[PDB]
Amino acid sequence: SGFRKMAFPSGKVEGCMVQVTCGTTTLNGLWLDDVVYCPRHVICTNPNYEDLLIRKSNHNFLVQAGNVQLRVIGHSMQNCVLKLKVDTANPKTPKYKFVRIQPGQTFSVLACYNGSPSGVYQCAMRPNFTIKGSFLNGSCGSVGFNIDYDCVSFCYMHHMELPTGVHAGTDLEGNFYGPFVDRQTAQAAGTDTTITVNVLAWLYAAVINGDRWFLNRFTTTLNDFNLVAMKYNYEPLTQDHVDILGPLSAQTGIAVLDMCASLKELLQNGMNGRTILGSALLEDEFTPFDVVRQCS
Amino acid sequence: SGFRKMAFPSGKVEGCMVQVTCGTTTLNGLWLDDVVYCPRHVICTNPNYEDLLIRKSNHNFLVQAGNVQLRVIGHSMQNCVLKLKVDTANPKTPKYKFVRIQPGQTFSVLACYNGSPSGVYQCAMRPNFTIKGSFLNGSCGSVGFNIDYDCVSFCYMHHMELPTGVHAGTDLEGNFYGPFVDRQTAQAAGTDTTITVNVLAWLYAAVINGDRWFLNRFTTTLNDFNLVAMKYNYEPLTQDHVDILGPLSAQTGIAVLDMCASLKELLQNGMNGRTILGSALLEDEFTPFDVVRQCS
Repeated sequence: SGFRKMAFPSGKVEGCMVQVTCGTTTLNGLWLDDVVYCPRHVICTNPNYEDLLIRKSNHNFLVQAGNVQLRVIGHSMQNCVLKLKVDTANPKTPKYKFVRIQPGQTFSVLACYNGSPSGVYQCAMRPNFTIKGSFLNGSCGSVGFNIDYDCVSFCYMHHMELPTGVHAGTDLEGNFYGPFVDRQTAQAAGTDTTITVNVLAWLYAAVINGDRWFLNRFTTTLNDFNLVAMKYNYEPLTQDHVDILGPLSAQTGIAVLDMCASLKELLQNGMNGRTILGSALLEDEFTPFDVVRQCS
Repeated sequence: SGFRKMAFPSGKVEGCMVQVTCGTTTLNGLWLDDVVYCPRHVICTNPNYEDLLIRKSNHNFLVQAGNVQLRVIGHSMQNCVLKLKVDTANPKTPKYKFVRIQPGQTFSVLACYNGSPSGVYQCAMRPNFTIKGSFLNGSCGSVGFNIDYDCVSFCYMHHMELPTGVHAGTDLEGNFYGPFVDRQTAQAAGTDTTITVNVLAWLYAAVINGDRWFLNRFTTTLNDFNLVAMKYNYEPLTQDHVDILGPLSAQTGIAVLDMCASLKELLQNGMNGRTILGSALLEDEFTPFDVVRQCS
């Protein structure tokens, strides 16, 4: 019983975190095999990064793994990440993949400062390709990930804070999520929407944990529900979403379109002072997978 | 910027988690130096635990650390925990302490099944000595902890789920938090209250992150505020609480008793459709320390 924002255990990622310094800029890097990955903006002091990097040498990069200095033997740029080749392969490299996630999907963030892990939390990639993280100065290069069996799938590297306080970054190939750039501009998050399939997943989590007051005998049609979704700035629900919710629908015996009728009622009338899983708002940062992982 | 429920990095605890089996009961143990700690109820099949343990031998305990079987060479009971002496000291033992926490304090939980860590999240010890965790069958023996510098302070070991779905357990000396027992009874959580100092800390976090709509020019007296606290089932605010909130008050320039006037207004009128740090409820599971750790 219970339902919490739950991160993956962070140990396998902790052993990959290092400190990268170039000039007076210090941030975090990810050390896998004999390569350290970090945001290329570490070499800034607008910019032409190819020019900036041509003017650097291996010795301009100080990489510290705990108390051990790692000698940089090569440097290159891949999109918005820097790859520093070091003379030592990380003995704690986990089995890993570089994956790009989709908006609506969740991942764990290991927030890090000066190469030292500080905390772990769960984030969702928002429809507008920002994340609502918790980052302070020095956190660039912190990574996001999911773990399956023994394999770490890295999906996010932190690069910047946008004016509204939300966060933007890249996949581990250095390609930004969303229409953001690692230079100084007036860039801002675009309009966002609520992740409908996740809200439904969380309502199923609530039912599994004994919250039933929002249930009703009605069922709606997919088309009728999607009219309501559009009105309340919710993402369209697809037949694939309905299919993905199948197992949760079966376990609870509440058909997906039956739960959609509950969600319509909640959107049109609110909660009348009640709560669901300890929240007075509809929660959209749990995927169906997240619910199945913790509720079963 | 941002404010998340954030756990400590769990790696140092992951390397201490083992599987303990006795009979047909499997649960988790904590392996520090050459001792494995686990709930004594693993030896159950009402009970007289001293009798149950006299009837056991070392060979009745199977301890598995990943793929390695650890040979049990001694067994004893300490309050509600079992101490299994094994022939191998854990090479990954961190610097650690066994500390008992107070209601209102927070800690990270490494939820574990079959000795395998599954996820990490933050919990608070409720005033009624339960925690609102996320645990499924098999999670007994999962631990709660805080980390300071390199030192793991273990404060909680999971033993049971109470009828309302909240959770009860012991410190690592085997002494229960709260009026709960590791036998079959109709025991239930007592009445709870809201942790006032934590609500105020979270309001300061909100101000630091730019939420100001609940602020006002008024200040209240400690006595007048505590009259309102009692009416809304909030814990009394003490001068020590005011002192602990000092640094956050200074950083924001909002005196504690000024923020107390905001909290009084919020309790008496609600939020009028607005939110604070993404919540439509007053959040009480962040301590002043938690706020200072993530906001600074």
